[PDB]
Amino acid sequence: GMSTQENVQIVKDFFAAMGRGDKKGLLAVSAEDIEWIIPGEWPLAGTHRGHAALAALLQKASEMVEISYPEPPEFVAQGERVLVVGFATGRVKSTNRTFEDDWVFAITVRKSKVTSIREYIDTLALARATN
Amino acid sequence: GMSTQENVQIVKDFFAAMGRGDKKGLLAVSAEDIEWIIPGEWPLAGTHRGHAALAALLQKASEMVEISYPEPPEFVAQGERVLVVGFATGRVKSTNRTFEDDWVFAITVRKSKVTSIREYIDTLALARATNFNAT
Repeated sequence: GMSTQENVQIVKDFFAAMGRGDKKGLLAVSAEDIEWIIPGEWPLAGTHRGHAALAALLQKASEMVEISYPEPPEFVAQGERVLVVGFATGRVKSTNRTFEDDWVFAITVRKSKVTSIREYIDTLALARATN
Repeated sequence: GMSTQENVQIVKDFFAAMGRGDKKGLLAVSAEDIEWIIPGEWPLAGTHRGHAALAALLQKASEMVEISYPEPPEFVAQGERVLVVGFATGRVKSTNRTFEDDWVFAITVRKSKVTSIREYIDTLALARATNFNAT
């Protein structure tokens, strides 16, 4: 659908399914060829494409870091384009080092499924935290 | 919602005066208390506040980096916000090191003036390319 508010809600549902660890609900709102690009040099960095990749990224993130969001994220959206603006604090479990990150996730929804994600993050800060 | 057409044109005018080097024009669309936040550890990092700082930032950028935008950016606008999504290639003059950067500029427009800018950039890449020059 073309509705900005409906596409924002799809994005929220995507996030929430990941929060619940609802693997089936997450996939239900994700394109079979979903592409998620994470920049930098840290364990989650890379281009993750498809359902298998999405499930694997979810698990890897859960195991590698503890993350908190002090405030709810902001949505800036127009039609099928949904930009999420937020801030996280985290602790890398392997290093026990903490980090902070002001981020944007730029998302494209197509036919009501999350299709493209690119993260814009403090790659230097994440690299330092993970060595 | 409120129409964003005007805000997007102001943001386009902001870069318009930028690339033209229209000092008086660029500040003509810049709030007197304009805040521009640049993350990371490289010469342009920090929060640049006010018109003098804006001018100094643009001068310092011209002195230390060559930057190219191969394709036009995308504007995503809602409310008082305009997020500009783009891609740059560049070269750091002092080190001769090259980089590419996928970036977002998150902009707030109020009273027809750009009031806040925060960049989201590849801070690791820019630190490497500048040899971590926080100055």
